Formats: sequence, C-alpha cells, structure tokens
Amino acid sequence: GSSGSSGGTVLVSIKSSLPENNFFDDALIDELLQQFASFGEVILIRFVEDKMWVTFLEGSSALNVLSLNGKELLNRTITIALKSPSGPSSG
Repeated sequence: GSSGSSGGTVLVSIKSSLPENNFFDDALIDELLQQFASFGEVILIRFVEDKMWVTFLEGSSALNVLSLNGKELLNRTITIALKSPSGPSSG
C-alpha cells in the first residue's frame, strides 16, 4: 500500500536452495521479460547484489505487474515487491 513514486523500479527475488543459485540466469530473466510484458513493457533491468530490480516504462505499469507477486516460474518461486521510500514523501 504505497501511492506516489516518480519512477518504476520493482524488486524481484527467486527462492532457491543453494546460495550460488540466487543469481538470475538467461532463462529466469528472458522468461520474466515476457511475463512482465503481459502488463508492462520492460525497458531497463538492474541486478542487485542478491536481489533483482526491474524498471518499467512508467510507475503505474509497475503497479500492474504486481500480479506476478509470488508467481512461480522455472521451478523457482519469484517474489515481487515495490521499492518503498525510506524517507518521507513530503519535504
């Protein structure tokens, strides 16, 4: 539950067993792209130390893709989550 955000960066993680598997491969990504297309047309993708961020054309689009929150793909449970603002919105 968060409204207001100038951007469109969403966090995406995959549930695995080994610590050297948390890394996203060509399949996990390639496949994801399409899945995200169903709602928003991905434009930029940023890989985090352990997490995986994904940018979208607009912020709203990143709100629709949330429908993939938890969706399991390639025998790998994916968990999507918006990037909550650490600091207050007002100024």
